[PDB]
Parts: sequence; structure tokens; C-alpha cells
Amino acid sequence: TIMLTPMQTEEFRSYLTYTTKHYAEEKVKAGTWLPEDAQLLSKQVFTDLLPRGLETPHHHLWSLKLNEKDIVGWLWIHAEPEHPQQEAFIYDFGLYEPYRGKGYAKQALAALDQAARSMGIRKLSLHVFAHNQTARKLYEQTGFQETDVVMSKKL
Amino acid sequence: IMLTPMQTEEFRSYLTYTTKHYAEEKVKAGTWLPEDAQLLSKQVFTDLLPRGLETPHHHLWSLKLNEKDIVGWLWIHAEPEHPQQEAFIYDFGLYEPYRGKGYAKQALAALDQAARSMGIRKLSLHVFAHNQTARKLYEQTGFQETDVVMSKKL
Amino acid sequence: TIMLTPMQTEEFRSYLTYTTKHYAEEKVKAGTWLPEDAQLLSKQVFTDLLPRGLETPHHHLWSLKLNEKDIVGWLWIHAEPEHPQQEAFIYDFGLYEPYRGKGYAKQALAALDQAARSMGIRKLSLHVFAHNQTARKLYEQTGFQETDVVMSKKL
Amino acid sequence: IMLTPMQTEEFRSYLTYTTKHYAEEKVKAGTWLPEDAQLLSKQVFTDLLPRGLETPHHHLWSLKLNEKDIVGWLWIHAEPEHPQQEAFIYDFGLYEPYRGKGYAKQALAALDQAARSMGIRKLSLHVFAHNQTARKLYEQTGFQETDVVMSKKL
Repeated sequence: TIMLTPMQTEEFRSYLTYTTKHYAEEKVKAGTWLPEDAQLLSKQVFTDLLPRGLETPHHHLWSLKLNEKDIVGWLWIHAEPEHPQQEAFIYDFGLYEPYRGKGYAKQALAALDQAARSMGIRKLSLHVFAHNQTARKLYEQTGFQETDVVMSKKL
Repeated sequence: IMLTPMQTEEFRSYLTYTTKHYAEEKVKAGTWLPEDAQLLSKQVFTDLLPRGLETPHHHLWSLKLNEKDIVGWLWIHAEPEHPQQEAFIYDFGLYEPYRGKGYAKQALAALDQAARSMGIRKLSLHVFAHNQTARKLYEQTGFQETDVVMSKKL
Repeated sequence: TIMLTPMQTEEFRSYLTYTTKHYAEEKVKAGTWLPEDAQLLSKQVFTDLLPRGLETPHHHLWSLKLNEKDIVGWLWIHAEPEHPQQEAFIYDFGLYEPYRGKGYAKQALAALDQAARSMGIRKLSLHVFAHNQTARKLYEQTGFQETDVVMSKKL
Repeated sequence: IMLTPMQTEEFRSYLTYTTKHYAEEKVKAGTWLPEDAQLLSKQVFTDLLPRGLETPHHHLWSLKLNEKDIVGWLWIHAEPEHPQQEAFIYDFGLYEPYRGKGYAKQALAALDQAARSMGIRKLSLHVFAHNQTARKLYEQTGFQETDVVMSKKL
């Protein structure tokens, strides 16, 4: 039973730091960004997405909580209610390392499902790096279907 | 817009939005303290709907906009022996994505048709004073004020 | 939120009556039993399945309850813990007429899922008359897959 | 039999069985009144596991019989600074379909291996007096009685 609770400042400034570095690394892993460019790019991307931080309009950043004491992870979605399909995009989702491997991830996505419906959103979307097969299987197991695929080849 | 018997899962979603919304509304209105709001809201809805969708004389509909699209809710209570055949609108609204598109007036017209068909001769409702847009709407659709509650902080 | 509560005597003797008649009718609808034979057959079948009624060993008869006041339906499963696949068979499942068309059926099957796992059963099975397409779709929507199909033709 | 870190969903199932089972056991034992049992059981488990699977120093495993088959549970509490490096077995059992197949003794042997690996030097447990088979098993696996509780109705 995961609850979605508005992310608080401390957790957010800590999250922001992890994300930027993690995103940079994933883009390097994927071949999309060169190591020497990754930092500045990642910082630019997160700065354009959340220029007002938690106050950035239409972004919902939540702490995933098991109870008052355990924050097991994070969830960040973007929903503009003027979207023709009432779609929300998951910009990020994950579990802090000590809470992984117990199945909270599926429970958190069910809580997302519920919250999303109560907000009137009709469709959830996300991007998932290709090399993250574990994330891919969980999304498959939870009703997500692949829509687009970007492929690459070094000559 | 069509009124459809509310479904158990549509009810779960409705309850998740409203409960929180009703609390904030009660806070804005000065009626409830913030530390208390969430728990009071929960207690109100359980008191009003002890048997959920089965609570006798309560009629909960989902507002459907097409055969596949759900946009809002409408819940009215009607004592079948009420001397004025009056129904009270407990909750009525639309999820954010569908506001400002005319659905509210269409939903009210649907309620009018549904009420006449059910033997209902009068409709009543509560609205928070701070909801100017809802008030204007109800005014435009024939509702008249009957009671006001006023308050002041000393 | 449906709860499974042990069916009580009054509800059971009322249920038993409905079931026998309903089963007879379904067998006639399906072409399996002739109208003139249906009653006695149905009675024989239920008498062999539940000779001790609620006390019949390995049968679990439950009232589906929304709250203290509403009994929305029934559920009857058979589970012998010595089964090699730890399988339980749903002998009957349905909703009283005033509680239909609100989606309780899926919620009741989720409650079945939970209860079954806590009992250690690993597989659920059921028979569904072919002409009951509405029941068929719900079972499909809830993870059930067709395993066997009996077909017939009058010459 | 293998011990696997209990999964949140395996925990939901475990809690559904145990809670009810513990109550009946407390009733049989004369400790709890039937009207009270269910609610006391629920309160016990929340008191013991306030943070669920995250409650510090508690180790909950699922008992797996093959790479794909779950048959039982094992939950022990071990204070990392306990002077005797003692662990207390709070709950241990098998779902009905897998009893009487030797899994219990294999599970106890697995716990022994797991405990030595974790620095645990002593195991303790509670068992209801009326559970002759569990008592016999524990006796056969090296456990000795240390305390008894007796009662009488006047």
C-alpha cells in the first residue's frame, strides 16, 4: 500500500541532484550523449523542465510512502489538463536502493493509476531507456505498451 | 452529456478527488481547521454514504460525455416521501480536464430531464460562498438563494 | 471493496433453492438436458456435491458483502489441498439482481484472488455455459483463459 | 526449500492467513475471547510490524520450494546487539497444501544455515501448548522448553 504524498523541499533538492547525475549517465549508456557533454546537457534539461522547482506549473512530484517513516521512492508526472487526450507523462519513477526487490514498484504504479483517474487523466505515457530491461518488463507487466522505438548504429 | 449509474470504480475515483477537494473547500471557507479537514471530510462522506452506492434514496451518477468518456459526477439525495418531492444535490462537478466546455449546463439539463422522469419536483443544493463561478452558473440555470451562512473572525 | 464472509444458514438454504432451479434452466438452455429431466438431474447434482451442506468438506461457500448491511452475492469454490496443482474450482459465483451493473463482480473476483492466495491455492478454474457471453467477457477481462470447449450439433 | 526475502504481495497473503489463524489459536488457547480475537490479532501484528517489511531488525522470508513455488513463511526478530546473538521466531508455517511433506524440517535447516551466516547464535520461539505436532517437531530439531504458561478456569 503505497501512498502518493507531495514531495517536500528537502527530499526534492536531494532528488534533483540524484536525477541530473543519473539522467546524464543513462544518456551516456544509451550512446545519445558524450560523457564530456552529459553534465551540462542534463542540467539544461532539468532546468527547462522545472524552472520553478516544485512550484513549476502542471508538474506533480510525489514521495512514494509506505508509512509515516518510510519514503520508498519518487514519482514525477506532467499533466496539462488542456491536453486533447487528457494524457500525463511520467518523467521519472523509482525506488531508493534499500526498498528495491520487494515488489513496491507495482504497488506504486497501482497507486499512480488510482491517483491519475481521480485527476481525470485518461492515459499514461513514459520514456524508458532501452538498456533498462528490468524497467521495461515491469511496465509490460503493468499494462504499458510500446508505442515508439528509437534505434541507432555506429558505422 | 449523459447520466450513467455510477460504477464502483468510478466511485473510488470520485471519492479520492472529492474528499480532498471538500476539505480544501471547507478550509477556504473557514469552517474547518487544516489539521482537521482531511479527517472530517472522510467522516462526512461515510456519514452520508454508509452503504456506499447502495445507500437508500441516494442517486449517484457518472457524467458521461460520449459512450466511452467520463467527465464528472452528480449525486443527489431524494426522500421518496418528501412533501415537496424535493431532491438535494450533494455533489456535482467535473474533473479538471473537462471544465469550461459547457458540460455543467448540459449536465444540469440532463438532471432536469432525469428528475421529472423520477417524480422529482424540486432541486436544492449547497454551494460555498467563495465559488463565484458555480453561483453564477446556478443563477443562470434558475436556482434562487434560500439561505446564507455568514461568519466573522473577531 | 467486497469481503468474503462464510455463508450463513438462512442465506444458504435460500441460495440452494435458487441454484438448483437456475442450473436446471441453464442446462436446458445449453441443450444438455431436456426440460422434462432437468429438475431431478439438478437436484441429484447438488445433492452429490453438497450432501452435508455448508459442512461439506473442502467446499467454501461465501456471501459477498459490501458492508454489514449489503450481501451483494455468492461465491462457492472447491479446494482439496491434496491437489497436485493446488487448484480450486469455482462451482458458482454471482450477484443478487439489485447489485448488478455497478462493477462489483470484478471486485469480488479480486477478493477471491486474495483469499485464494492466503489459502495457498495456485490456480483457479471454472465452468461457464457458452451462451453466457457476459460472464465469459468478465472472466477474460479478469485473467481467465479458455482451456476446454464442449461443442454440439443437432442433425 | 529456500528462504527468500518476503515480497510485499506475499506479505499481504501471509497477513491474511496468519491474522485469522492467530486469532483462532488464541481462542483455542483460552487467551482471547472470540468476540475480541480478530481485532486483537490485527493489533498485535501492527504493534510488532509497524513499518511492515521495513520494521528494523525483523527478517521476513517466504519459504520457496522450487524457483517458482511458494509454500510458507518464516519471520524472526533479531536485535543486532543482543548479548546472546539470539533471534526470536515470531511466525513460521506452511500453507495447508504443503504440510506433511517434510518442508518444515528443511525450512528449519535452511534457517540454521541462514542464522549462522548472519551472526545469530541462538533461536527462540513461542508455540501454543495445544500444538502437539509443532512441539514434537521443534523437539526433534533441538529446541528445549524454557518457559510454560498454564491456566485454569475456576
